[PDB]
Amino acid sequence: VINYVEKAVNKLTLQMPYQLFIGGEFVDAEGSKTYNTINPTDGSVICQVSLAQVSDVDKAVAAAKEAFENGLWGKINARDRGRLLYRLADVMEQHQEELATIEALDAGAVYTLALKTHVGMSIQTFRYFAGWCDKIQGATIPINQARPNRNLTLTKKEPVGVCGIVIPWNYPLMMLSWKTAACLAAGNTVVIKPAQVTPLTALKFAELTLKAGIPKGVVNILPGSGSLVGQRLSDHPDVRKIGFTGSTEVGKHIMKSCALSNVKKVSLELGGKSPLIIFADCDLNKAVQMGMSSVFFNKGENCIAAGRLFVEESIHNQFVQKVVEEVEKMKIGNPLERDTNHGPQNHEAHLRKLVEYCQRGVKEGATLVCGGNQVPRPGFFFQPTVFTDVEDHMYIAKEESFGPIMIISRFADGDVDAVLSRANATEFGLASGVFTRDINKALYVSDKLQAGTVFINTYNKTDVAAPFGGFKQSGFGKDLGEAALNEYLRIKTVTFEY
Amino acid sequence: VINYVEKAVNKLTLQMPYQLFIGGEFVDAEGSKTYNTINPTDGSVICQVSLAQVSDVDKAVAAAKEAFENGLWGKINARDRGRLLYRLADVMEQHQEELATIEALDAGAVYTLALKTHVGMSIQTFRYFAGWCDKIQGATIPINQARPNRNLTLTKKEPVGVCGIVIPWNYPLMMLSWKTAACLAAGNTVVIKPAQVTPLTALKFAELTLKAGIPKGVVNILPGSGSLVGQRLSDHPDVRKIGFTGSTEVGKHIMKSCALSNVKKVSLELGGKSPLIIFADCDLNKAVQMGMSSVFFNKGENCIAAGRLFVEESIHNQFVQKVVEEVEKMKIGNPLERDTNHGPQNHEAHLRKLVEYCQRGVKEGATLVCGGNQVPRPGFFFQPTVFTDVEDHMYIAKEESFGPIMIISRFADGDVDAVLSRANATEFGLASGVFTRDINKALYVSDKLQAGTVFINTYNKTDVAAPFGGFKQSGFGKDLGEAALNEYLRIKTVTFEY
Amino acid sequence: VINYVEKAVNKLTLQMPYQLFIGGEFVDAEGSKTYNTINPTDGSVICQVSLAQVSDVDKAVAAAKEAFENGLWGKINARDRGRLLYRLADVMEQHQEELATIEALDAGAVYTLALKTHVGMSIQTFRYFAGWCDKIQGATIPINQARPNRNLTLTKKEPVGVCGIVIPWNYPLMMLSWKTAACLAAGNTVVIKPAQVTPLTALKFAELTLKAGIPKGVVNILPGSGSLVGQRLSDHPDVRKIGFTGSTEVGKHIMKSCALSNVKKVSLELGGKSPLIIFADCDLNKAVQMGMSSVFFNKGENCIAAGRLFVEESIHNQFVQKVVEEVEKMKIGNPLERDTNHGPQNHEAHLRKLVEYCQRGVKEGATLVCGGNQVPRPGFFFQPTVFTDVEDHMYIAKEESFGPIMIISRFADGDVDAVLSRANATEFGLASGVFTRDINKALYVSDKLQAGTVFINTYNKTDVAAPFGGFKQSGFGKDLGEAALNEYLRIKTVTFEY
Amino acid sequence: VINYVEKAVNKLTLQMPYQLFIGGEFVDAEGSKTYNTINPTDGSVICQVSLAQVSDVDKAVAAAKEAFENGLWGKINARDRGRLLYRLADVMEQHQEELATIEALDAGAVYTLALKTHVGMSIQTFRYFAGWCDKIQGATIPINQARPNRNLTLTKKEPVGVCGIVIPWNYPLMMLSWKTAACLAAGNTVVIKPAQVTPLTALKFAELTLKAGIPKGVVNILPGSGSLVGQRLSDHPDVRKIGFTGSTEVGKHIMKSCALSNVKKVSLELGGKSPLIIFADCDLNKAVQMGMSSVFFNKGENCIAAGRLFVEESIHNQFVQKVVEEVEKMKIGNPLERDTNHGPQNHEAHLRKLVEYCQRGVKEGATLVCGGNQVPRPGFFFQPTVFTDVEDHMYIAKEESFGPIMIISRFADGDVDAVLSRANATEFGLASGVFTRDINKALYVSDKLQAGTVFINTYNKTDVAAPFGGFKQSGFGKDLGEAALNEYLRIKTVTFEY
Repeated sequence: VINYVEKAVNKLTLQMPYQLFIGGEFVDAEGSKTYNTINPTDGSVICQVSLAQVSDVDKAVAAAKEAFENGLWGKINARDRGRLLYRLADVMEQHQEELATIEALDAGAVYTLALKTHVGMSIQTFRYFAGWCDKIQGATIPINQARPNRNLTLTKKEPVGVCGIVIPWNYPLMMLSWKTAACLAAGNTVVIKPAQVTPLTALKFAELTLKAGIPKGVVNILPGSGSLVGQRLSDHPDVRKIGFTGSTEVGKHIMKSCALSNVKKVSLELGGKSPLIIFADCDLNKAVQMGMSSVFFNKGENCIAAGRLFVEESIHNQFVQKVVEEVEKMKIGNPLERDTNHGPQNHEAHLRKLVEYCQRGVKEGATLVCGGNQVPRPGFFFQPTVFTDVEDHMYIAKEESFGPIMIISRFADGDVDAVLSRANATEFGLASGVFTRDINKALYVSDKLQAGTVFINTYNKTDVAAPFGGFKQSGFGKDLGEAALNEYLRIKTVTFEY
Repeated sequence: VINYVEKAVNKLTLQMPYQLFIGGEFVDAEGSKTYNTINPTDGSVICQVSLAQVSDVDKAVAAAKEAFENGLWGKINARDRGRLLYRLADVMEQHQEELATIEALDAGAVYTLALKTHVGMSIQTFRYFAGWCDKIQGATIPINQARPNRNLTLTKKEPVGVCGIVIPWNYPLMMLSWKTAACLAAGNTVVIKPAQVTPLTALKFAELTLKAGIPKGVVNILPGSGSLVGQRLSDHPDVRKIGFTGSTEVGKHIMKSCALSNVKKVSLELGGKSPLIIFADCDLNKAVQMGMSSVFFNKGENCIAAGRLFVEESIHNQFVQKVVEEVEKMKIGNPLERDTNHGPQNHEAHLRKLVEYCQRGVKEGATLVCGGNQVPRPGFFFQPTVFTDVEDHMYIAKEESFGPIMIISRFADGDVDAVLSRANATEFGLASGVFTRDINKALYVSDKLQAGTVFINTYNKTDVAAPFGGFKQSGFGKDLGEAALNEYLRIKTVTFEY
Repeated sequence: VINYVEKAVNKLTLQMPYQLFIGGEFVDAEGSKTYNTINPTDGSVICQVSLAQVSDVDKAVAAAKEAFENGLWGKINARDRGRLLYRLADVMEQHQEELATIEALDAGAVYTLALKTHVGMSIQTFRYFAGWCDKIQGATIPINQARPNRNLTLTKKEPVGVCGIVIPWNYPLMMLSWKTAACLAAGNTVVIKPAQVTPLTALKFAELTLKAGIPKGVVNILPGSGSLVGQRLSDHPDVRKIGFTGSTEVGKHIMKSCALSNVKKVSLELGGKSPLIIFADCDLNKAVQMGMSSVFFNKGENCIAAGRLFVEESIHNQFVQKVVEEVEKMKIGNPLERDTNHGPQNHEAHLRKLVEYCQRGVKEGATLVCGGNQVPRPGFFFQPTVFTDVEDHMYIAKEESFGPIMIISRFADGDVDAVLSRANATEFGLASGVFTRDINKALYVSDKLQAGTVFINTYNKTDVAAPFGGFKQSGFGKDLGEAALNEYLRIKTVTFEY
Repeated sequence: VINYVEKAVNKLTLQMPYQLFIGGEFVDAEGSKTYNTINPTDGSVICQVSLAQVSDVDKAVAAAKEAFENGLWGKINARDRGRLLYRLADVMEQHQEELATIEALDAGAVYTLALKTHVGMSIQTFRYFAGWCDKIQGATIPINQARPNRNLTLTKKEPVGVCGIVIPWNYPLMMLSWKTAACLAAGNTVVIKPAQVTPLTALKFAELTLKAGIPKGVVNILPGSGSLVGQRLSDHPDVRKIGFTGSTEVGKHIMKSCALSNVKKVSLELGGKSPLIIFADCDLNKAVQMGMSSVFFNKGENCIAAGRLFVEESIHNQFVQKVVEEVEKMKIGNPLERDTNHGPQNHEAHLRKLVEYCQRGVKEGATLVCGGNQVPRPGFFFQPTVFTDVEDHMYIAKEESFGPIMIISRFADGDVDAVLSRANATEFGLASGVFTRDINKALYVSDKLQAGTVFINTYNKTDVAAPFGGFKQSGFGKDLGEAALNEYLRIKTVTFEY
């Protein structure tokens, strides 16, 4: 029997676990320490959540180690591992409205969006990777023969072992699902650190692993302080791989701790300042719709959000006019209300940063066209924002906002290489986009953009089958697609002489 | 005109460059600083070699950056990049005797072995990867369609950019070739740091890149201090990937430096304590020949050398007797002499470490069966050595010697899981081996060994098509095979809506 | 509402469709023509089944064409095609006892075996291939660039279109599932011809496609005459691929008809005379168990059944003695009885051939150790049979029996190449096996056997992930594994200049 | 010494073998039967060439069988097979002017084109496939385990054995090279049937295989009658695969003969009626240049030649005007004249067909804009021809000309699906093209075109890495790219229990 926080909302009765999840059971942290998780729609405390301590991290790693080395997970067929992951996806689907409601409460995700994306894509992710389990294959290799004898060389793809994964707060369940599904599909066991500010869907997910019959200890979840849990996971002698998505400075530290302990494998996704280049020969009304999506989707809390729009001189003014017309139609409100287009920001500290960000944009001389302020209502709502006259040297041309702030620069009619240079000036390299009807411009621009993803006449079109990861200081390693599996596998070469 | 050290030796005239190689030219280091490279056959100074300074590292990176961003290498077809690498292999082949002679002088490699292995495998490496250039392919991926519109998603494999590679002293040209060939085949440019004690074949190789028409700046070579050059490469903001083979502590530091600078990609190969398990049902005379080679090949200076032999009780004494008989037949001497089959150790400090290693072995209670001492002749020759009665807690059971020291433990007749546990009780995981005629034992043992390579009824059977790399604290990433390319490529996802 | 033949049997109420299945509905054949399907346990008529006419074949092809060109199947996402195929597998699982009972009645499959293998593997097949749908990927290829312009070349994997598949009678549902799952996973639509003698599980399967929500016309099933339906499918101008498993002479005709109509693609699996080589150093009791299985599994109605056993001289007599002891323990009986382990042969005409086969074996001088005759009881039961003193020139050493007839030859101690030559002296090449504890012999023999599958220390170990198909006159093309998909896809190369 | 026909021409002394090439030697056919090969520039007899008889075909197959089963080719490492194929490419390059001259003489190939394409691409082909030899890899597959036992399942890629390949007359050496390189790279041996009308570069190639050190019998070449040699190869019990490029009716027969003999594997490329769709938003002058090349390249003797041009209504008349202007500038003449743009047709009978083809086009109502006749001058020259007012029901809208005949239809301004329907209304499916600056049209059209290759804003852009083959009645199987290898390999599944 699990302890829950019960809540009647959205025509459901939510039952929310709030404790650490270690070895198939929900347990208090050492000293029964807790912290408050805050609802961004009104600033209220949702509930108290267990605050994982170093001893709890050790317990979680030990449970994952045992599950991997001696438990059922390490013994069953790849095909049967796949069956369990497909069952997990089914259980998630059965609980989809509840999960989407929890995400609306915990992260401010608009419910309709949380259903379709935060939860919907999570279910797709588990189903996709479940299909990979019995399709992960090694090789047989035609090596030179040690005549008069013969040789056979093969490779075996094997799991890496116990993994630690650190999940950001922008799409809590979805980002958890991306990493967890690939990790588990490859035969590993895992200790998951959800963001301090967004523990709840991870903990509901933990309960669903029980319902799906995932062996105890395969999944362990440790809400609490990022510095505490992330550091101990990265230092731990029994952890063999860390997957991290978060801030550049924390990621650098994570990688350093991986090095200095046991040279564990690491993948890093460290956000971006992603350019979207909009040419005068695009479909303009479509460019307005997709340009707005590129920035405002999920209240801008989106690692691949377009952090700069470069718009060709001849359509610039009309583009901005149309964006403003459409921004005015956005319905700001409670994420549980069906007419809501734009939900609150995730947490208060982030709201405060967005306010300071726009103050600085104005200070340094950009033109504030609309927004830039906290919406006058309870909770942590921020007005969709449009800046123009942004120059390359400006802070807002360089720094990632992680909010609903469209940052527009002009470029001269016909100036392809020049605008590419400005778009590529960043040390980030996560995503990018180009809008043009011209096939030659589209293909050339996609070649030249220094980013892990290039969108052409679309934006935010991720897919569980399409690898996602950054270049340069956005990190390395892929989530999603076949490529994600390689981060969670090791290759053993076996060479016979006969 | 290039400055050479000229030497008439081994029926040829050596012409050895001795300077830094930057942007297609041989140049003195800052301040014309140099150091002596020493011949391990007689302790003599071969010549003075340029000692790279920080400003020289920066010049080399700048040359590699320019070659990659603006030079011919980044413009030519993949097929034509292949042609240049195949031409390079041809040039190396035309100079095979010269290269093998330089390796014999600089590293103490027995000339006949250097010709077949150090040089022969290097030529195979370049030819193999040359063939990959126009066969590196991305994907087209069946993503969900944004109906009523359509989507196309593809991936492009692109070069990572400027790479830094740090090469160990065990097989100087060969380890250089492993990394450089995969790096260049993927379309990157490179700055190479050969071991301080073994610069000469790297510098001759550099000259050969001119003969082959590799564009200026694609290959840059910086002999000197490992701390200086390796540190600056790992710190440098324009370097995007480091490939490192060397000691665990240096490797950990390299990875830390990659993290704290610009989160550049890193691969590590950090040596091993590789177990070889010899069952009573093996072919015993063959086990003696292969077991000896597993330890003594290339005077033990071999990252995959068997660092422990576990020998089944019932054959142990006969195995040791046969080894001793064969060790006595070994011809120790000048590596240029055709009868020689055991060359000198690479450098004096390493010889002194081997002497101390065997002293510790004796002090802690292992039985010194034969060897253990410096051979009383000029140079740095060490006796092929056999220890028995080695227990798991012993220093020599845990520490990598990197010398010709066979370290034998018994295991009980019929035990399999017990000996596997002992074999796996290292934090290393580079290689391993098993000798048995029993198919069931062979397959089970290969499954259970926690190592990147498992040899069955052979040892030291590497092949340019077969990936090589470690698990656990031996590091991560592969050299050789198709898999090596992935360390030197990035994947760009391009997603269209139409 | 669907017309059923209802039967109370095996503690179930079977509801069996008996009509053609065209465009999502069960319909009578032209002129309401029918034929009788026969229960091999007692020779009784189970029911009348529709007898497809040429006009019915055309209707089925027209339905499949419309479903492919204009229906939902050609429009939905690959991932959603996968979902439908998973759902189909789930529906099959929900009906597993009913399907297995139908197969016992129609094919004489022992119920316990039909549940685990005939039906169980069919469910695995659909789940496996469902997982492939969104993981079928094309390439991006680094072609030479038409400078000063650029080129992009990609490939797109596309469905082939309307396929005809002809299914044998030995494992009716299972063989249907092998081909249908790969065909549908690749996005094609299909017209299925089940063997005239085994229509019933195919027709129940058709009903289950309705339950699973497979769009109308995607699956069409035409029971009746093989010559009529097979010929028209192979002749039809709108069919683009035929997949055929059956007799050599029928297969050759099918391929000829594919050629002379519209050069439609074809795959063929034409049976085997598969050798099993048993060495004196094998585990003898295990060799007896697996050698028994190799011949007697599914009453020998198994395309990969071992059609010759070569047994090393020194163990031959003991092997035969042990086989006879095990054969004597086999319980022959009604497939629905739980203690039955040998069911009746599939149909009367086959039983007659088996009788003639053993008459000829005796005529030509083989030693009949046991069996060789129809069991005195109603239905079409054949006594498990063992022949020894079989010489290479004999009919029974060359011709496939497809029945429970073990055909044993000796080979001299220490011969390996000699026995291989004899094992390879067939024009068939479907499967083979070797029993030995010697790793060197196992690997050498597996290299040298001229067969599409080689079993080592096992037999009959098929798996939905492991490709199955023959060499030489056994045909070409694979069922199962990733490889099977290639038979049902085409590759389009798209090359841009920009 | 080899017997040569010697000719002083093009600054060279050509030495042309003219005999059958069997088991490494040039030999007369049975009865010393010969036929004349004719120079299309002047109608003169070049020389007499051996006329292969059935006994000669059997001798060739026997030599290939011995070379495969017992000779060095089947024993050497894959890497060393690669080295030999690279060496062959080097030898071809050393003889490139001689080969191009022979092709000018025998096929009427314009010398400058023969150097760059006919010979140049042949050299690229051998170098490309040489690189594949040691990169052809099988798989290790995670099958369900027979607990408490374990299973290992792997695949081996193996050669198919003796192959027969039938080569067309349009690019004699190049088409030979496409097939032969992939065949040999996969480890097979081959009997090659060059077109009766174009034997000479095949026979010179045979001599070059001697110079390259290809083992005797690996390559055999049988000039003579296509019906005789092709029929016997397709019937032969020791041939395991036929690769055929040629006419539909002959291809159908070849496939029938493969079926009725030993169900040998077959690939077919049977020509095309390839549509090129030119939209008004294309770059018009470039469309004229590329549209002309799509038809007139290699005097139209090109299986992927655009056989219909659909030109959008608003640009049709200007397009036609520009084409006529450029056609008038084409230099028609001797292939050895360095300013020749348009050489003679391959042989007289083809010239006569082209004359009749154009008479039929005019008779049925198409408008002859220019050309349509033999050029009055010695040899077999045909005028570059342009037809307009071509309607979908016309013979010239359906039949492949294989000559320099541009066949133009208008399509309606702003229409896309209607023109696609018309372009797809052939039973051929080899190639296709689209010219448009609109990325959306380009991507949609490339999806919808029912052809094996789609060119976008280019034409005739084949590449040795890019697979080439048809759909529908154009055949099946690919030449070029990794995909070509699969036609020449078989897959063996090996499954162990341990």
